[PDB]
Amino acid sequence: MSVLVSGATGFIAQHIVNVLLEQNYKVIGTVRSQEKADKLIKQFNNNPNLSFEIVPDIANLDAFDEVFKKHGKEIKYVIHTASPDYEKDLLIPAVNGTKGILESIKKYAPDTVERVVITSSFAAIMDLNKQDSSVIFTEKSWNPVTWENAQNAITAYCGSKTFAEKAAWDFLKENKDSVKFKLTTINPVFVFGPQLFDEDNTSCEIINELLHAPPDTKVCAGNFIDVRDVAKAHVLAFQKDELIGKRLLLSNGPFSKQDIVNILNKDFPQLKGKIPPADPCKIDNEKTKKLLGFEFKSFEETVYDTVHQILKKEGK
Repeated sequence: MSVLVSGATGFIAQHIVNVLLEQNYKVIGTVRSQEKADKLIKQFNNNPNLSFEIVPDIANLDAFDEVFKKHGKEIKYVIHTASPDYEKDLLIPAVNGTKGILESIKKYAPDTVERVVITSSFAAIMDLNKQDSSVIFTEKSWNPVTWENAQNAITAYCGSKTFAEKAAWDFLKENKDSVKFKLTTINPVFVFGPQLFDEDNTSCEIINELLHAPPDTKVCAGNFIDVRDVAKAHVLAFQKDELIGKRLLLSNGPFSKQDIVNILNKDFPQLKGKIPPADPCKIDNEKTKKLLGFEFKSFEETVYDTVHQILKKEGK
């Protein structure tokens, strides 16, 4: 049947839609405007298996009500990727962005939706105050920040992401006999990779910054995951039964900016001499890798595809 993809304009969500159309799924995406919908319709070459509903503000808890009033009989899988005084402008909006679509499911399609896949984040896993060499974050690690502590300019974003995921798990806890669906969350780190459409910013800006940096520019910035890997995991999350109830930590290891510079220098020979020169908190997500069962893209691959697309836009 039909798959609902929230926020289909997203860097990840467009790839999710491409993967679902790859497998001949019927896809209903939600975007913030009619212009966005028509743009995406054109870019996917008028595929009759793809349609869109307009949901402008997912800070409204009733945002997805019309979607499930119209298509509640056909939506079998839901992939929720969209996301919207720190308590009144970030925290409560995030909790609501999680709870609203689930309330709509509970209202209008409680026995049709079988799987819900929610894009969370590594920010809901890491502990900012433990960034100690013996601490390893796994899929079961949770960000311990409290509601009161999440209202400062350091703990606001990670706190809102954390409580947004907690809200989904709590909804499933308190609504076992009102809904049928099972829940899986996707928790990515820094997401690199190419845009689905050349014609079209993200954290890839980092790469874009070093691709254009003068050679005199001074050079572990975190962990990386390719956007196509995140998209593929989103679909396996509703297809495979061993992914039921799992938090899938999407990461493929640490990276530095010098790694980006080295890839740029050796794989794009036109840039050597025009860019900085070459030079010859831990995560354990082996469980996510085993459960997913496929090999992630390496840092070299994701950087190469990002840079190749950027240089193709520039006529280089």
